[PDB]
Amino acid sequence: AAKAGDILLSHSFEEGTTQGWTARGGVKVDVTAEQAYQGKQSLQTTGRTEAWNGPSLSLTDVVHKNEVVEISGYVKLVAGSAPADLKFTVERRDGNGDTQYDQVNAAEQVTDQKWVKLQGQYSYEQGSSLLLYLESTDAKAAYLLDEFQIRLVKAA
Ligand SMILES: [Ca+2]
Repeated sequence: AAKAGDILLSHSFEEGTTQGWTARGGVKVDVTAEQAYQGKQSLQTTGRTEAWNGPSLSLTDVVHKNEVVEISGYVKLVAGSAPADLKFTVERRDGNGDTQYDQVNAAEQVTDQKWVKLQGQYSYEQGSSLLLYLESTDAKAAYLLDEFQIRLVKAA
């Protein structure tokens, strides 16, 4: 339906809602006015106990077969957290219904002192469901996300 260069999703978190982002694990995912990269608000994740926990977003309705997309956003650790590495991952059901974990970007070191840009391209060849999440190998890190975007690079 879309063409190269089109915005598929854009999240500033400047209204009341998490704009579809939801908890993965027994975590708390909500909007905060304490910190932001742009505007007044960002998306905050706390209460992580395992490394696979984080804020998550279904992409099932956003990304379709063989489309190349570009996923980006700005991240920062919650005040007090030690330096930790953050990346985006897509959990995908393949053609057979089997679970696959696809890498979007290399993990970047992030601190509680500055916002860091994360970005990578993504596509898939077979599958029925797609779930994006933001994770750290540090199982207890808490962190913020702002100015999240997905852009179509190449139509299918
Ligand atoms: Ca914002």
